[PDB]
Amino acid sequence: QTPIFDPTVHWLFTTCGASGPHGPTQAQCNNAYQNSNLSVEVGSEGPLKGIQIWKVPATDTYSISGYGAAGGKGGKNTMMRSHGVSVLGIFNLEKDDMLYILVGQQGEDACPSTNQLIQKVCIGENNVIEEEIRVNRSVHEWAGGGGGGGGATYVFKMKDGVPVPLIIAAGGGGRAYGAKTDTFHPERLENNSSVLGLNGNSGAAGGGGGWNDNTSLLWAGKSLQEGATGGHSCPQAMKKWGWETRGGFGGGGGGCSSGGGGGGYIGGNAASNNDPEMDGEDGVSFISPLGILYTPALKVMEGHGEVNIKHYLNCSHCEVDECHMDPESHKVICFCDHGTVLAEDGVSCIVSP
Repeated sequence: QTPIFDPTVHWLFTTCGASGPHGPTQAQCNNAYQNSNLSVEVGSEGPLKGIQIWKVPATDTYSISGYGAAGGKGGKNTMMRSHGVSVLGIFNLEKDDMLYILVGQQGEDACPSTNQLIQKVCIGENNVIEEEIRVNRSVHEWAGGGGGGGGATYVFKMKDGVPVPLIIAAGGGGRAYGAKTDTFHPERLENNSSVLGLNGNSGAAGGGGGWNDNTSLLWAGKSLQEGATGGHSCPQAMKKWGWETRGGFGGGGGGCSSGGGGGGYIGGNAASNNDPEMDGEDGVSFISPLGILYTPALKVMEGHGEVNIKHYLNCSHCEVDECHMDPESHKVICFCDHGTVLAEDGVSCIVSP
């Protein structure tokens, strides 16, 4: 269809079959991308633990669609999880640059559970937690039942020892034990790199992980540069009956009786107290001014999350492809052939001297 670059070229970075707070292994990703056009190295160690590493084969324009993961379900099965946010932008990728793609994974669900007492709470036979809510208007002892927030997807590269974020798609927040929202949190999108990507507010439930921060709370979702491993349940949930509902990989915040905050460039706020009806807030996404925003941040991801990097060249006079991209003004020239630049007059591409 297109003479120059073929828009059928697409790599699909998935969770490699993995789910919960721990990132994919090398063996999982080798089976996942078995006989595909995609080949990656998964980090076993450091902040790169669970992060897939893909090399750009040649300097060319590729559109990166990141899909952050959905939050976990709470102690109420009727309540729908907050679906993960996607960011579609068209970027110029440089030869030999290693792109680090962390696919954010769905947050762990609270109900059903293998524990006897907790399973009665999950089927609604035993509302011992509602009994505590009645006397205190908050949960202090019977903590648990909030699903951990969904982990965000971080797609970046390394340049001169500095990680440069390209596409970060936010994860949706987990549902509380007393999950009572009918409206999910509007898709949050950043496009300015000067805005520090810190974690979300963490109270009793853990807030989402950001780009870079220092997580002190065991239940709070860790940032990208801390490995972005999803935070644990609140200490009371872990103590009482061991109800561990961690956030998903990619900065998923941990669940208490309140829902965990979803990951992002900036993490999503979880509840300030252990209010069992405070559902976790979604994270903030990101897109670098290095690329052209194809479409605003959109909730599309139902569960585990993913990334699709494809060749899409969006030109008003050639919309799927069939044009070249001038990186400096971030403008596409639909006339430019091999070894030509547009004329300085605004008239057609002449042979570049």
